Amino acid sequence: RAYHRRVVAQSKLARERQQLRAAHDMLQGAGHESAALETLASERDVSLGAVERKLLAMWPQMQQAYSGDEYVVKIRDKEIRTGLISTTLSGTKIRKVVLPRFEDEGEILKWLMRENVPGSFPYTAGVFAFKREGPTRMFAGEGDAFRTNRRFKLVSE
Amino acid sequence: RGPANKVRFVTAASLFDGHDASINIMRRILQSQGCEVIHLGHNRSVQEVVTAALQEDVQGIAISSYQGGHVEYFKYMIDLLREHGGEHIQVFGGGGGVIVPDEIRELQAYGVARIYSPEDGQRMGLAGMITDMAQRCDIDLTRYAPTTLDTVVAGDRRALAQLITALENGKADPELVSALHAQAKAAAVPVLGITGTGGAGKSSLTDELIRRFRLDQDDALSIAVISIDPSRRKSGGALLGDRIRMNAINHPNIFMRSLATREASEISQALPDVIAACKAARFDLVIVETSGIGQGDAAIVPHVDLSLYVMTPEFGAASQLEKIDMLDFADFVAINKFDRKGAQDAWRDVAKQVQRNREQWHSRAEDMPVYGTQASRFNDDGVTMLYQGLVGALGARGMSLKPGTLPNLEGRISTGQNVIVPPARSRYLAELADTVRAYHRRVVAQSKLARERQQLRAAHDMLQGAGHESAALETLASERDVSLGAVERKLLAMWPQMQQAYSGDEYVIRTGLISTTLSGTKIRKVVLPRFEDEGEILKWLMRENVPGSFPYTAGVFAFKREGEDPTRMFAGEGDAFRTNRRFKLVSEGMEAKRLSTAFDSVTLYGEDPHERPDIYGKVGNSGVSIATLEDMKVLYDGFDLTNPSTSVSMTINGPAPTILAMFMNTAIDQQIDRFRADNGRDPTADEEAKIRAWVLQNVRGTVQADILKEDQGQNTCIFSTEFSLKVMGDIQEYFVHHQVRNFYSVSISGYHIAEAGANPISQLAFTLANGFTYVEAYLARGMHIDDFAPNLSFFFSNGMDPEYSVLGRVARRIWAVTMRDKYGANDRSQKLKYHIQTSGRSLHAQEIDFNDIRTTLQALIAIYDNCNSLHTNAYDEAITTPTAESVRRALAIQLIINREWGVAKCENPNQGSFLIEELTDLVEEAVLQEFERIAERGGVLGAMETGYQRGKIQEESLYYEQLKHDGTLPIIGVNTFRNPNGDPTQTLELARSSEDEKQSQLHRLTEFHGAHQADAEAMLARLRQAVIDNRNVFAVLMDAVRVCSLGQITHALFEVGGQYRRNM
Amino acid sequence: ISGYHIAEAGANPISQLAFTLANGFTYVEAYLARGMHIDDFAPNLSFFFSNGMDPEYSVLGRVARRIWAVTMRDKYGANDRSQKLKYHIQTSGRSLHAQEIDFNDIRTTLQALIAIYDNCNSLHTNAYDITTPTAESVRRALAIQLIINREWGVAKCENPNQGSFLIEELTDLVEEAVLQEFERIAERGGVLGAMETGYQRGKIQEESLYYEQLKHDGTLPIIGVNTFRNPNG
Ligand code: B12
Ligand SMILES: CCCC(=O)SCCNC(=O)CCNC(=O)[C@H](O)C(C)(C)COP(=O)(O)OP(=O)(O)OC[C@H]1O[C@@H](n2cnc3c(N)ncnc32)[C@H](O)[C@@H]1OP(=O)(O)O
Ligand SMILES: Nc1nc2c(ncn2[C@@H]2O[C@H](COP(=O)(O)OP(=O)(O)O)[C@@H](O)[C@H]2O)c(=O)[nH]1
Ligand SMILES: C[C@H]1O[C@@H](n2cnc3c(N)ncnc32)[C@H](O)[C@@H]1O
Ligand SMILES: [Mg+2]
Ligand SMILES: [Mg+2]
Repeated sequence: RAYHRRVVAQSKLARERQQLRAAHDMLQGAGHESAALETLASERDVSLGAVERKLLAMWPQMQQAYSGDEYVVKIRDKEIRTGLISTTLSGTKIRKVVLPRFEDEGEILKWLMRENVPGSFPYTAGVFAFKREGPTRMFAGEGDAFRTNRRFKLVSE
Repeated sequence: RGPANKVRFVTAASLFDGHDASINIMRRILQSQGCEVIHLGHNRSVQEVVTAALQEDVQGIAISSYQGGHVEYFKYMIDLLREHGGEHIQVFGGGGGVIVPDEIRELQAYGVARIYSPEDGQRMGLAGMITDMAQRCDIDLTRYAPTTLDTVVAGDRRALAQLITALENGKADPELVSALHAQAKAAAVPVLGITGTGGAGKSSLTDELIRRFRLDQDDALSIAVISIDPSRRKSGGALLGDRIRMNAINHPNIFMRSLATREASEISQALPDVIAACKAARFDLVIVETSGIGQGDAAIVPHVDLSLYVMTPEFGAASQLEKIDMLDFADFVAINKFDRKGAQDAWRDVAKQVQRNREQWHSRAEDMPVYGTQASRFNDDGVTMLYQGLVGALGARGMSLKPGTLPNLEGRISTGQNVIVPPARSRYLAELADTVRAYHRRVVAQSKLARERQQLRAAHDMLQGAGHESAALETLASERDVSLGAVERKLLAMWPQMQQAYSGDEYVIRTGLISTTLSGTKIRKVVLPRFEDEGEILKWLMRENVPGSFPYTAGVFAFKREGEDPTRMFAGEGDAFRTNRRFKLVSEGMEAKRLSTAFDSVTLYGEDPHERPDIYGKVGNSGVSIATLEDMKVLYDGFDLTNPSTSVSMTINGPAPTILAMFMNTAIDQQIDRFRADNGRDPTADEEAKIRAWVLQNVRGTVQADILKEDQGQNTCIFSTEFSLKVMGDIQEYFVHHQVRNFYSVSISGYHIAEAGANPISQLAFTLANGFTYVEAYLARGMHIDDFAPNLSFFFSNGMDPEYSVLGRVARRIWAVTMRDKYGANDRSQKLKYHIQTSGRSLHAQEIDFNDIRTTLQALIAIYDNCNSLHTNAYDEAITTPTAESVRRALAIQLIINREWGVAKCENPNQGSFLIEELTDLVEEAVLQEFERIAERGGVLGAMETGYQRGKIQEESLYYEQLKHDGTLPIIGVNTFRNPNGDPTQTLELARSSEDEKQSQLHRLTEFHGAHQADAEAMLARLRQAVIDNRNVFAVLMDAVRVCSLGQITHALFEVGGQYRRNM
Repeated sequence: ISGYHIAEAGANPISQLAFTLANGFTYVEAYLARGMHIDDFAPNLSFFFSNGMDPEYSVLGRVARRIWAVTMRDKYGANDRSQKLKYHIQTSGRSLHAQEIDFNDIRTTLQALIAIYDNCNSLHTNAYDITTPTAESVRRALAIQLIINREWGVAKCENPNQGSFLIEELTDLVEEAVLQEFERIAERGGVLGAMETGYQRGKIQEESLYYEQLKHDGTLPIIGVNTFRNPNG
């Protein structure tokens, strides 16, 4: 419950912060240069937590990742490319992981904290990035140890 | 290299069978392997196929029979072939799961070469089957050719057909050849050559001219037709597609042979030999059709006595006519497709050009042998005019003919002033595409405004909370209040009030919102978004409002019906008595009676049941056999059709107006009987009039009748396309006049288009396009958009493809937006209601238990996406009509989802989903682009003219099927995860028709006929006069079905409405 | 840590999920009080749930993952491997009946679907049959997963649940419902203190009876059992 209270508060902050800087850019586009807005904006940069600030910051980079046809990620000294697209008979590109198209940074942060993509805290949509491709266990147990073993050896041949 | 010999095939679908998806992908592999294929198309009797194969002198026959009655059908064919010198011709068949293994062994033992099961297709592969089929027919037929002309000259048409196969292959003796030409010279028979540009209508015009010859001369003339189509030298074989357009050649005095060019030329290298062969066979007239010739091509001229150049009004500039060699030699010129734009100006250019080429300056340009014809139009006066001219010319050229019985009219130009869609509105589909895209552009702009407006006032409130009051922000805010539209401003304003409505436990006229689980969780019927951004709110409210609000993306109604579930099970087997049992079986335990009627192949083609094995074997199979009004009454006995909780969905296309008239008469007669019982007396003339009128208004149900999809998808069109559309409008006009506000005049469908092989995008696009065509058709016909649009029903298919998940919601939005913005119709018209039926092709004969899994998933996304009506397929889908046990499993799928399934307690679970919204957008745009592709082909009608839809469907069908056998596209139990046993479905129970039931229908028919034997001829005459005098056809049908059978009515209309011309 | 038997005994999805997470947390507290480190046993902890027809089952796994991840990070300060809750889902066997056994494949399909949608780690599918597990019956059960994973179109997407207004609201509701149940067990002396009173056993038995009641009541429709019954058998 405490975590969710934080999501609400941090969202309101991230939302207000965007609303301010948005109005600031619109005023300068009309001529009026009121930095009084910026003072309230910078005030909410500190109000936002460290983790929350980095979440929103990585969001545009996050979008470009799940956008393409592949997912390039380098572990150790090599790399691990993963396909994102599965194409239908009609020729439609079905993305493995579909990202939200919110403009409100309040909704973005709210979503990133409550239900991040698969493979990211709090792992709501899954604990792994992408599902494993290709896992059926072989259950056997009857009679004495000899019969159960044979069934094991037979199935797992 | 292809085959060793010149291998020829005759391919067709069985009698009253529309299933061409199978047979079409076979004639494609046949052609590619190097076989000349004479394709006959769908709906072919044994008499038709056998006559064809015998005249063409082919090695093999390929038939697809999915309607059943195949055992009787193929036996008839085998018998008929042996009886008329065709024992050596091998017959091949296929019907998927319909033809059970026992019947295959029986038919193959009877004489059929091979019949392929779906399991055969898997093992052998698509190419493997055709290879096996071709290798069998790789034989030399020249050994059967006559050595002397004795047989041929005597009148033997079979010997003639074989002599041609000898002459064509050059295996004919030189002394025989010269002896043939010698007698051909002394024969002195006229030879009419018909050449022209590709697809101008050479075949269609030829058929019509022959029909004129038959009507005018009482079938006294013996006509020989030699049609030539171009051959692809790559494969080796060709697609001889001229015979498929010929409907008037089915007669003993008519003979037709299809020849491939067998060169890069527009005439067969042995054409003079073939012509001479027909001349010696004592024919009264020989007609020769060439292939698509260019501007500077005219090789038909030296081989014929008279030449006819066929063209379309589309020839570009008027200077182009000076480049056409054929305009310099042609004795007659026929400007076909005179319904097209600029036909009159086309005639005045061509006429003046022919006048110049002949240097007849002392004559009038209007006197030149240039004719304006419309072969597509039944009994076209233009074509008749051309005929009269050809007669006069053939008469002077030594051809005895009796004084004609046809209207010896005067003029050179057709007066066919009928139009379905005016050329001014030709690009209607493209406009609709623009309308939708324009709407979305507005959503983007209005969102940005609403977003900015909020951001400003938000910052304004935060500044005043800190002290610094800057009214400069407010100036920009008030600036965007005006920028926002009136409708958009009210949308956001009602949003907080909207939230409070769907928040509580009731919707205040009060409706419950909450369904509580066993765990005690409150599952709201409609879940609203929790956005803070007013930009997202407005964006959502404009793109996907709640169910029951524009653009009705999540449904056209606020909440799903309380008692009447969307369930509506397709049914039909045996006679009207047995089906009436199945209706009561499905609708048992349901207060709301939702019936869905399936008719047998014979009724679907407007024919009466008959003793001939062609027809008899199909009676009561694949659907209920309905032939008379009395059958229709029995069908719905015990069902109050005028009851508000009872709706009937008849699936009928070609004879739909006739069947509808039977249904209406039944619904009326029910209330007349109900009155006679509640008062113990017959209603007075005034009382009955009030009753009859009331029935028409409140009767609830749906008739399919979508003819646009018939040409494109289902092939149940019996009359000419233009005639069917004419009568369809008559129905809608009848409905408007009598205020039939509950019955749906047409179920604009795409299920059939999809089952033929079209992917979800093509299905949805074509179907909406067809629907919009009807709209444009009725609008150009003088009906208010709000008068017919609420009566428009839709029908779709749900398969496994991802797009099917959002098919319905896309259809609803595209309709709602266009109906509002483009056509300016009211709310009732913006609401697209549709029926979804699970994909039948997605179910297989192998491991039939797996089909219930697929049918479940498909049923799910239909209910999720808030469909209006749902049909569920049985597990034995591939093999038989749903059994008693089988229909309950199919019926349970809906019952379990609706009642047991937890997520289903929510009515908009799709909404919000990132995948669903993105897919909805993608599919929508994909459809719009397809609209534009059809629009640049002359609209839906203009595209059908080219066979664009049919071409695109059959291509996609092949692409899918190539992958099914391939393995690239996994199908569990078919191409992967096979059974270690290898048994596709022991002995399963089948839904065939009783012998007694067939005899019952025959006896009931002959009894009905005897009852109204007096008024029969008189009524049918009135019906034809209704077409001639161009009155309302359906209005007469409302009386006609009382004294006439289905067959009588259909065949009567054939004399005055024409028959459908197949389109490959 | 299992919760299959708890649900199979009659517990509704809320009770099942709550008790199971509570049991898991008990093991955590148990191992911690032996002076052990949280990153040493938490990655080895596996879970085992049931998927029935109830609406809550659609979001059961995602709720379990979030409650675990948040608590393991904030409360116990464990690492990433420990915050990740892996679980096996097995379709409800109770939900399948002896009457009209062909209908069971329909229910088992729907239950298998929401498991895969909600990105489960391991899935078992129940046969249509009552009788012995025949090799034919197990193939129909095994085909359900094969068809969804390979043939089903929506399944090509790995997060189709995300975004859905219903799913997100249900996720929140179930989560809080579980938390309240934690508090009910906590005020009974923890899981062990509750077992001392037979609180879980009592509550499960109470819910099993309530289900079995509405079933007989005709209030909770079961196709082929209390409605749409076989006209021949
Ligand atoms: C697609 C389809 C339709 C489409 C037709 C589209 C079209 N243009 O062809 C639509 C939706 C229009 C339709 C309508 C109807 N259909 Co239908 N349809 C089907 C369906 C789903 C598949 C048939 C198909 O095309 N399969 C694709 C082919 C390529 O594959 P296959 O059949 O497995 O064939 C293989 C081998 O056998 C071999 N083979 C097959 N034929 C041939 C031919 C040759 C020459 C060769 C060499 C090989 C070969 O090639 C394939 C290799 O894999 C079947 C059910 C099913 N899935 O079996 C019902 C089915 C055939 N139809 C049926 C019925 C009843 C109808 C209707 C009459 C219903 C009605 N009462 O209104 C209507 C009207 C038809 C008409 N127009 O006259 C019933 C038949 C019942 C019976 N005969 O006992 C079926 C079995 C469905 C059912 N269980 O109710 N249909
Ligand atoms: C041969 C190859 C295989 C095939 O082709 S099989 C072909 C199978 N085809 C079919 O079964 C087609 C079935 N479809 C139809 O009959 C129609 O398209 C249709 C519209 C779905 C019929 O559904 P119905 O149940 O009759 O619905 P309806 O719109 O006519 O409703 C009648 C009036 O009742 C009210 N109503 C219905 N649903 C409501 C709701 N949810 N909330 C509030 N009011 C509602 C409403 O007043 C409506 O009338 P209106 O809207 O005032 O005009
Ligand atoms: N709009 C229109 N189409 C026609 C007319 N006559 C024939 N067609 C169509 O043109 C197409 C090709 O006809 P076809 O006889 O095969 O031409 P051919 O291959 O050159 O001999 C078919 O779709 C016909 O229905 C006509 O008078 N008007
Ligand atoms: C075209 C589709 O229509 C359905 N269909 C065709 N005929 C019947 C019938 N008599 N009963 C039920 N469903 C039928 C099948 O599901 C088929 O695949
Ligand atoms: Mg032609
Ligand atoms: Mg031609």
